Amino acid sequence: LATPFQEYSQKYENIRLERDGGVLLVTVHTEGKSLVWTSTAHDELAYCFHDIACDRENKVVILTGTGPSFCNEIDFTSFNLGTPHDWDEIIFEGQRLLNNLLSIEVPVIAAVNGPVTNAPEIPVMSDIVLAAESATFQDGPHFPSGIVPGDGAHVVWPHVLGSNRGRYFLLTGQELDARTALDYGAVNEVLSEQELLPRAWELARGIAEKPLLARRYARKVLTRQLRRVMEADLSLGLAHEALAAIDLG
Amino acid sequence: LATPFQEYSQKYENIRLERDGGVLLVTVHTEGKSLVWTSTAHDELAYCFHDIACDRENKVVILTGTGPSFCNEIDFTSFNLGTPHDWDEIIFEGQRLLNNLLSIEVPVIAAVNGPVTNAPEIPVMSDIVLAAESATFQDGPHFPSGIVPGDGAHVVWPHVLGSNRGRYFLLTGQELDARTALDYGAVNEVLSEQELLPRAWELARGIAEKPLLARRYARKVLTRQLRRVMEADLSLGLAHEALAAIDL
Amino acid sequence: LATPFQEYSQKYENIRLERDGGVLLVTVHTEGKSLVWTSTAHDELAYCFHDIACDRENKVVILTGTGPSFCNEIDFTSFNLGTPHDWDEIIFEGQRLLNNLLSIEVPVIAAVNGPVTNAPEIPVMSDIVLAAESATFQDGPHFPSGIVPGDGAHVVWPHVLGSNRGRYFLLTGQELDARTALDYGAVNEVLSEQELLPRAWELARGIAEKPLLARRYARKVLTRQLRRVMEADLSLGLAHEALAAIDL
Ligand SMILES: C[C@@H]1C(=O)C[C@@H](CC(O)O)C1(C)C
Ligand SMILES: C[C@@H]1C(=O)C[C@@H](CC(O)O)C1(C)C
Ligand SMILES: C[C@@H]1C(=O)C[C@@H](CC(O)O)C1(C)C
Ligand SMILES: [Ca+2]
Repeated sequence: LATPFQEYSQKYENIRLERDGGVLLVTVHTEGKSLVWTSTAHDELAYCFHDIACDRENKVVILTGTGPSFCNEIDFTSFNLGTPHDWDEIIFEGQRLLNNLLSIEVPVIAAVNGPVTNAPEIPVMSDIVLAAESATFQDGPHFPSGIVPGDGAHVVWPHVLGSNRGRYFLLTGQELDARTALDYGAVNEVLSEQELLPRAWELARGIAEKPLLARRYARKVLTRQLRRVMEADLSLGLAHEALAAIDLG
Repeated sequence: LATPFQEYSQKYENIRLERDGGVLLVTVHTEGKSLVWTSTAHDELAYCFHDIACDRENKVVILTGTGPSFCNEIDFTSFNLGTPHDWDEIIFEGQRLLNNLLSIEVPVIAAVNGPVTNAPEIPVMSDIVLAAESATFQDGPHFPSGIVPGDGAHVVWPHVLGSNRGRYFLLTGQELDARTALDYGAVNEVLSEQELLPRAWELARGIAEKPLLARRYARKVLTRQLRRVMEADLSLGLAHEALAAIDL
Repeated sequence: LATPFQEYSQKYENIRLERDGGVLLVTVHTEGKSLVWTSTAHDELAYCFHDIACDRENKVVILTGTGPSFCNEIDFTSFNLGTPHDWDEIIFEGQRLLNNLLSIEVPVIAAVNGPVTNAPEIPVMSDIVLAAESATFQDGPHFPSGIVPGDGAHVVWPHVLGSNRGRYFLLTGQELDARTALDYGAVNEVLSEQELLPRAWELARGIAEKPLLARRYARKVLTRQLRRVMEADLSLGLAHEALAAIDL
């Protein structure tokens, strides 16, 4: 009854999906160029993470982008931000986006190929975070645009960076370069652009060779605290964010 | 019903309060010199943080000191530490001090103008922590004086520095200089003394210009974990600290 | 009713116990050489930590190893890993090992004298962590052997290193050298091999001179968050580890 890979691999216009030897490579893109963040990309990721989670033939996941950026452009006009009922669609799919990600029960490796200023919390939620020398991280579309960082940004960044670095990062428009993200512990390795994906594949293949349950349960036992805090705080954030945003108009 | 700024701005002998365009500058001091930590200062800050939290015209808060230190002197004689009933007055206000601070629903920026050895947890609870080059941080009046660090120090330092740095900091008398505090992630920027307040103002102004509810809710959504652990552990620490102190 | 020191000090074949002025030195070893990790050493540590926790004459604890390594050799054949009932014995004692450790209500100092690749979470759960220049840390016997790091490794390493460093450390076979552990905040001081134990004793003696209840309650107020997450997550990890291991 689960959707096998042959049925969802071609379902998402902003998500290329390729699998070899059980290693699933997820590449986010807009027509083969670097991803432009939209309502569609947001909702596709939520549905796609569900499909990935429920497909037991995925042994390990690599999340990456294409071209010079991971995602450093947004189309705010693709979203409807004016009313509560419009925001409820965002809240419902925004919960699904992060919760479906956390429901994936294999290790997730991020390969951040350049700047990410929209949804940077997604790659940094990964178990292993690899960054190109050119990678940067910024919470672009929230407080710099007068929007509350209430969509999980508020959970992930204090969780990964620490309390003070996390709050400062979210309130001051801070952009972390690759080596700063490494120093702060958000990134595990900084690699040249050409080395990045080969390294992601190397690590993924080694993990995929580990015993079935050891691999799946390693992921499961390691996501406990993030799941606890996300359940405690995510919906609270989203509802406050929606209220503040509706006040704008 | 809330006390307006015109009434509370002049209420507290150790806290100067000045507000311009909704940016509230809170300057702790003893007679215009660097703050000397006392029972009065402790209790005033608790009452003052309540007034600040309840006054919606505060858009953003800057907490700072004056002179060469933020707070690096204490008068232990100003406190009554000998009996349970005396300790309950400290426990009650000590709870209010940190809970009232967390009840403020606008962003709080700390500008640490020099050494802080008493109540350093207060500035480091801020959303943005700026330090002068001369700033230092030490949990002065707890374990070095044979007193349990049970007043919220035990919550804040492991939370912000991490488990092993936090516990070591509290048990060994460690003093963090500004660049070590920066490296440990307790401080966000280290500035020259003359740039410190200008930078705090620049950040505050920028925040104050954000939309009303975005600015308020940013603070709310970001203090969840600290509020959870403070509720779980603060009163426990204070009661144990009182017991050990009375045993002296 | 509690076992005094004169009755448990000689009980354990892999744990030497010496006490001077209330400072208890716990030295893990295999016939006077560096500890080889076994089922015996694991269960002994669980019982030993209980004895130490219940003995009020322990004022401070130093945990250390001997020789070139703290513990960098394991005997997998000493363990029975094939069936659920065998795994229940490991789960039950594995819970006791870490829970008994956390139940100790005096400050715990680790003095990591060299490489630790088995049970490295034990020393890093200490309040003060001192490492020789030659110390290294690695989660040896879990994921590199195709075994889930579900025995507390999953709690401790994300807790002390942070979410991303902790997960990466457990999933990639990473070995931290002493200065990397220091930078990551898992270690507080790095010392020469000759300086290590003298520094542990220096710190322990200083702590031991603090007032009785202040010393005891300092430990108690500082272990809250670790105790909370261990209770939330330890048994979940052990049961999943057991299931995966039996599937082999
Ligand atoms: C860019 C953002 C999301 O993708 C959906 C909205 C809510 C969110 O995730 O913060 C947004 C602000 C438009
Ligand atoms: C300096 C300290 C406080 O201000 C009140 C007392 C309890 C506390 O906060 O730790 C004290 C020990 C006198
Ligand atoms: C080395 C390990 C422990 O000491 C007991 C077993 C379970 C564990 O993970 O603690 C083990 C895998 C043999
Ligand atoms: Ca660091």
